[PDB]
Amino acid sequence: TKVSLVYISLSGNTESFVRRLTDYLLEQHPSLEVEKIHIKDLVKERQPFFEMDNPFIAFLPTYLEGGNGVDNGDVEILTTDVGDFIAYGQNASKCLGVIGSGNRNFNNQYCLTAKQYSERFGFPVLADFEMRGMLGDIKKVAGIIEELYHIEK
Ligand SMILES: Cc1cc2nc3c(=O)[nH]c(=O)nc-3n(C[C@H](O)[C@H](O)[C@H](O)COP(=O)(O)O)c2cc1C
Repeated sequence: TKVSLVYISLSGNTESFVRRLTDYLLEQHPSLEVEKIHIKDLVKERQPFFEMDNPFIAFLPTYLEGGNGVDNGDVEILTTDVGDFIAYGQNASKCLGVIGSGNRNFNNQYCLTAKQYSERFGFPVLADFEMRGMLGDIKKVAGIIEELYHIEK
């Protein structure tokens, strides 16, 4: 069994979480295969999108136009390449769910993009965390991953 973590990180918060989550998973399951796919790196290095051969979890930080933007400023910015990757071929049917990263000071817009992705593609929001996330978030997401990939505890 292989764990696939598809993410984007613009200021490093989600990148940090994915790194620490992977370290935690390997500490608990030394032989586990964990694949990280950074969408930003695929785009910048001018690599094409592809179809996943393995079920995966999406990690999506929240960036919205805000201000006096159309539809209460709830238009996604900067992260749309993640949506494109999921919308590619049959990737949506391969997505186990989305995990949102955000800032509680954004009140009702806290992790809104994850819910938008969930509503569009039909997979659930598995969890949300604030900024880099805490140990409690690491452990929770690790548990969800163990359940979803049927990993022995
Ligand atoms: C321009 C801008 C807009 C943001 N809008 C939201 C938002 O609407 N809701 C939210 O929960 N967090 C919002 N955030 C906070 C980020 O989602 C949060 O800092 C996240 O951890 C960023 O992850 P990253 O470092 O991997 O890019 C915003 C941050 C910036 C810089």
